[PDB]
Amino acid sequence: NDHQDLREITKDSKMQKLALAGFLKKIKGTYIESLLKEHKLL
Repeated sequence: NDHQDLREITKDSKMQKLALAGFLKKIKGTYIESLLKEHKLL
């Protein structure tokens, strides 16, 4: 089970930190980890 929240136009720093948080976790079990390692983004 899960709940994927809706995305619209919001440049509020806290909302961006929520976006960044969920990003930072999902990295460990998504293809994006590979991209960040290979492209040296991390």
